Amino acid sequence: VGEALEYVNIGLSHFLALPLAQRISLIIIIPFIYNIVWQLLYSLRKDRPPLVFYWIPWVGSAVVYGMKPYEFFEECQKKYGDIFSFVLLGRVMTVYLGPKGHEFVFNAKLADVSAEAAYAHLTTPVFGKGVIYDCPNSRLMEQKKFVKGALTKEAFKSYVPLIAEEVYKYFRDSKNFRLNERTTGTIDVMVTQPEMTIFTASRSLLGKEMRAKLDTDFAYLYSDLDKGFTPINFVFPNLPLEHYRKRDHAQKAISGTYMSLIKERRKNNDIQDRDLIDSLMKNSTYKDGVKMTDQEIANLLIGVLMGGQHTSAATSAWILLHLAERPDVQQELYEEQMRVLDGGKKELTYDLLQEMPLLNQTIKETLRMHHPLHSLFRKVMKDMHVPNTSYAIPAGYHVLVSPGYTHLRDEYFPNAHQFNIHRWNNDSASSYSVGEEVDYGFGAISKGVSSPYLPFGGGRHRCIGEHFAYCQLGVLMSIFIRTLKWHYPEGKTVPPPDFTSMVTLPTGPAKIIWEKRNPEQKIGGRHH
Ligand code: HEM
Ligand SMILES: O=c1c2cc(F)ccc2nc(-n2cncn2)n1-c1ccc(Cl)cc1Cl
Repeated sequence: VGEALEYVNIGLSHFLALPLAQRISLIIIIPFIYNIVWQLLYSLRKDRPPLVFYWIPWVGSAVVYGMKPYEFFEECQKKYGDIFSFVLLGRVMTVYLGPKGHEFVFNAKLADVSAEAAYAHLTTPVFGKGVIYDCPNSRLMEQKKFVKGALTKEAFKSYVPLIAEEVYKYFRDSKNFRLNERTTGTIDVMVTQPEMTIFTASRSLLGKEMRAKLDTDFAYLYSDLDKGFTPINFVFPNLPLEHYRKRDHAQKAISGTYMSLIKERRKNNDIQDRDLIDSLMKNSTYKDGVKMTDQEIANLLIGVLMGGQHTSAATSAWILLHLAERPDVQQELYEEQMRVLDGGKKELTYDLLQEMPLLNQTIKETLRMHHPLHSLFRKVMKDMHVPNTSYAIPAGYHVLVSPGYTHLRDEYFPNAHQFNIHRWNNDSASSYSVGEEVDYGFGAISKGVSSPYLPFGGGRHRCIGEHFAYCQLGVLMSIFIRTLKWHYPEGKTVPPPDFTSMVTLPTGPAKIIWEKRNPEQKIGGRHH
């Protein structure tokens, strides 16, 4: 054998003397083969959930996942059931589909999984520091407690006329509408809905100063910060290219603006309750006694607005697109508007919004068929055992939960692919805890997360903007419905979703034709 141990040696030297043709050829075929072999070996573990097969190492199933994630999920579900892992741009994602999925990931022990470990690389470049996913979970919990303290029923009662004012101003002044000079037109909902979202959100959460700056060049900074919030930040987070530093410019620029306004409200004492900025100023002292720096506060503002911008605008687009081919639902929604607002002689209020169940059902149903975030991740911190199986999810893996996939399942939603607001009759609540509650720092929320309809997640990371979004979407749709009818151009229909972005947007252009319900109606106020 010693004459073979000489030969491993010899053979080794001859490898180092291959032409660079075969050397490069080998540095690609050696890893390709080991990859394929490791998988076959992997499939013989019985404490591991089935791993989706793939050819290209590191990249894994990222193509099909990234492009059509629900269909990926469905085919995986058919060959392996509800638990399966797949590889994604260097990471291993264990997907648990269905309500026990929600349970296993949303109700995971703090010690078992990390949300900030998963998200901070995407969000921190964008929002700034010391906030959201750039702090310990405990801090997050109190930050949510803060924000949510400006998301009160009385807050909502002041925001509603402000939001309405913005919609009306938008109809009057935007080149997309100009209702005072045109009775009909075509809009890209993907153009209109983002401006409407930022305008209304800005004016209400950030106040009238901050809204006004959007009428200037300053608005482009929101657009710059916007582009840095993209999945590419997951694999290539900081690359010395130009989109990355207009991003960082904007983060600095916008944050500075808030601090400018923050500090000068304190150097006066223009501290009321008008907006979230007032609120966070009066209310951002942690339980251990620390106060949020002005910088942190501002970064928390950026985060809050960013999160409500994309989800809400997408939902707003989808509502318009689904209704554009359902003049019966527009008709139904309009009658409810007339009955609740007494033919329009009542002014819209947060209270009156709550008495529009069909309106809220449309929001509800849209959020069902078009959940904004098709995937939520965690990273596993301790080996997790999955009941009732032999599976251990080893630390360093990622768990992926996808309530939006469950939303589109016939098992839990009869005719799941049919837009039907009436599947929610006598049931228009944004959401409700259907049993016992629990509190993590920002208020009592559902303890069980087994509801097959989970648009806002659950557990410690559960959303806190649900009521803001229904408020915004409510006022928005109330006014669209009372002002306009709208339909598709010839042979157009509901676009299919673009899953590749951070949010599941419709595939643009998604155009609708509007026409005034009342051609001779003039929106008041003044423009130049
Ligand atoms: C249609 C609108 C929205 C939908 C469908 C939605 C959905 C969600 C979901 C699924 C989560 C949980 C994320 C996870 O567990 O990994 C979440 C979290 C959160 N959302 Fe929303 N959201 C919406 C709007 C908003 C708005 C308007 C705001 C703020 C004004 C907001 C702020 C937040 C915050 C602060 C969290 C906490 C995240 C954490 O603790 O990790 N969201 N949202
Ligand atoms: O970062 C994320 C986020 C990151 C992901 F990788 C996936 C989904 C996400 N979903 C949300 N949102 C949930 N509601 C609104 N946005 N946020 C997020 C969470 C909290 C805040 Cl303040 C802002 C954002 Cl964008």
